[PDB]
Amino acid sequence: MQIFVKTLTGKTITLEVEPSDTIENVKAKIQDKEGIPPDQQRLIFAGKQLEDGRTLSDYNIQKESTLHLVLR
Repeated sequence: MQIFVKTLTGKTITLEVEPSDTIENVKAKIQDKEGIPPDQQRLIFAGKQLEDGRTLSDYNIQKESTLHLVLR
């Protein structure tokens, strides 16, 4: 049910979610941690690109795998 996210800051952040983890759902959860618009933010899972708020359970998300985002 948990989900792991890695930041270039090395700060470990944990979200309370279900495996459906819908990005509109996860993003909004992240909006609270830090301001990030879902319609503007996209994530990646095991090389797979997560969408605008598609469901993660459908993505067969695991025990809270770590998703990492990079732009450099």
